Amino acid sequence: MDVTAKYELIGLMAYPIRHSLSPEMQNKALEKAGLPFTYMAFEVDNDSFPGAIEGLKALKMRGTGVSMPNKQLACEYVDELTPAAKLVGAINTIVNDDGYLRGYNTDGTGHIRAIKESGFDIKGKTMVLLGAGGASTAIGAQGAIEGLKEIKLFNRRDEFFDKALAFAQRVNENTDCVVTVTDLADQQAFAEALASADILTNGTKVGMKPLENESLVNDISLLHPGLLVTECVYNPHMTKLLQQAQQAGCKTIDGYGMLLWQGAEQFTLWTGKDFPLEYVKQVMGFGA
Amino acid sequence: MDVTAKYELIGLMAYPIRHSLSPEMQNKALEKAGLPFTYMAFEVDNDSFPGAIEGLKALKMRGTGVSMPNKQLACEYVDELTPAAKLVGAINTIVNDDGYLRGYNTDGTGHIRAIKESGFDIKGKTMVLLGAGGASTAIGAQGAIEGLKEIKLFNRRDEFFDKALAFAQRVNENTDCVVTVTDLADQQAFAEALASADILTNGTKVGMKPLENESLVNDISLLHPGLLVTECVYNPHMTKLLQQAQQAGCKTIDGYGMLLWQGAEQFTLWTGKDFPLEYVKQVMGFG
Ligand SMILES: NC(=O)c1ccc[n+]([C@@H]2O[C@H](COP(=O)([O-])OP(=O)(O)OC[C@H]3O[C@@H](n4cnc5c(N)ncnc54)[C@H](O)[C@@H]3O)[C@@H](O)[C@H]2O)c1
Ligand SMILES: NC(=O)c1ccc[n+]([C@@H]2O[C@H](COP(=O)([O-])OP(=O)(O)OC[C@H]3O[C@@H](n4cnc5c(N)ncnc54)[C@H](O)[C@@H]3O)[C@@H](O)[C@H]2O)c1
Repeated sequence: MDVTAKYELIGLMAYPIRHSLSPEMQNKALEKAGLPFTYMAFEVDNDSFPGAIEGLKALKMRGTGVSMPNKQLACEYVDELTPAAKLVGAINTIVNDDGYLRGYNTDGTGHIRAIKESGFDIKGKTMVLLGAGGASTAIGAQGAIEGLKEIKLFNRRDEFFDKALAFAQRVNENTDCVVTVTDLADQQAFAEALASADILTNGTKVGMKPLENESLVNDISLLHPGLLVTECVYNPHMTKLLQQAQQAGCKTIDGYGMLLWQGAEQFTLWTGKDFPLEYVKQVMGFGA
Repeated sequence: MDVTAKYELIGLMAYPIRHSLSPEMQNKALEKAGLPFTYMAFEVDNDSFPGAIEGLKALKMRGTGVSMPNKQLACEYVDELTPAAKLVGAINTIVNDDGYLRGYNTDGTGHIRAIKESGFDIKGKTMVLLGAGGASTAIGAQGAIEGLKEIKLFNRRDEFFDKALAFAQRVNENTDCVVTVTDLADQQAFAEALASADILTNGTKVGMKPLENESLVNDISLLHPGLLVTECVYNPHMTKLLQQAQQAGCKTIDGYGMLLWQGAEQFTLWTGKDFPLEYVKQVMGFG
């Protein structure tokens, strides 16, 4: 890349982040399209976040990605939030449209976009959502807003159970999608849920390093063919869940899929251009 | 350049700016040394400057360059200024050291460096400074600090005249150099100086488009060989001042040399490294 006075800046505000891959990925996509943008990472926490936004505006940055621990706080500094973001209550993308700041959660749109790109239609379907954190909430919010008939959220009795309930409330009160929350301990309600589910989505940490050798699904007999299973965990690339999904004839979507489309969604929001997904997938070494 | 999450930001706050060459020049130099920094220009004016400084600190930028029209205002937003910066009253460089901002004016140090680099010792010498703008003021303050004998400043009857007056006072009260503000209209008193001068420095817009074929020097007469003629205008690389210069046999220092050294200084202030000046010169075609 050759940066000149013409280039505008796109940030990523989080902490820690100096070891983030996003900058390399977006800058590779940007250079490929020969666009006058540069994507950079800045160490920002809740204390400096306010001033960083003030910077975003004064310096006229095109926008910035947002990650831990500013995801929720960020909602307070934009001028407008999308419906899905309002349900999630957290954003990972900000777009500065000439001083007017728009907040987005591309984790939700990217996951669903990955689904649709596979030829799958979520309209009127049923999803078994594992989790209630940022990934799950974002997936579910977007999913509801895109047509899901019902979401059967399952979450253990931890610090996320109450968030689940509220999420269920917000979604039910502002969408035509019906959301229910069930304790992941009620193994009976789970099996039946999965049997009636068109999509099984894992938004939990389960399956991710170092606790890779584990899956929230007891036995492969719980899954059925035709069923679509999506994994948020992309580390390992092949979780246990995804491994079982194959041993059941289930179609699937891995973590890299959500990652690339999540990044593609931001790319388009900032440049208005399509994402060179294939190229980026290849250059970042995700194909193997 | 391959920007990653490890690169730190170095900006340029000014407006207009999207057509500046500092970015490429600084980014060519940085990539040349494989340094984890990226120089970027931001369209910022007096109104956005306060917010821009908040970003500089909050985003933890390594620093930023400052140009029109934020040079003067920038002094009010730093924690510490250099003696020259205080005399000049404006800065073009800001360095952020873990939250503390230091202001510098490399225009002066840069122009003086170019002088010294040609084998000239400004100490105890007389200079005829044309203009009182950002350039002239920077060169003068720095030149004074570095031993200049006296500064005979010449500026027309515009708003800068008063600026010249105020500038003369500041220097004459904090340096051993003696400055005098003379009306560029007194064509007579201009000879009395240009005659007994060691160096003639132009920091006015004359010489630069749309004032190309113009010069504050009526006849080659007033100028002879050996005389040092420094030109700040670099737009028309060969200003009418140079024509008369490289025709009267007076060694000169074009705006390219000043530009390169003023940039070298900022580079080093930010990265702590030596500026690949020769490399940049060639790549930027300044050669
Ligand atoms: N592919 C992508 O682009 C992408 C994007 C975002 C997050 N992720 C991944 O998704 C996962 C979730 O991230 P998050 O931000 O939503 O996390 P979070 O901490 O906000 O949520 C963790 C969730 O998982 C559940 N959970 C964790 N351990 C559990 C266990 N042992 N048993 C039952 N439930 C458990 C919790 O109840 C909670 O709802 C992470 O592995 C993350 O790396 C991937
Ligand atoms: N070498 C470098 O890196 C460098 C740095 C800064 C400025 N410059 C150049 O130097 C010039 C001056 O820049 P500045 O920032 O000092 O400008 P400024 O606006 O601050 O000052 C303009 C000066 O020129 C004088 N002037 C303008 N028209 C005049 C005229 N017709 N007759 C007599 N005097 C006249 C004014 O009195 C004033 O003192 C510009 O052309 C600029 O491109 C070069």
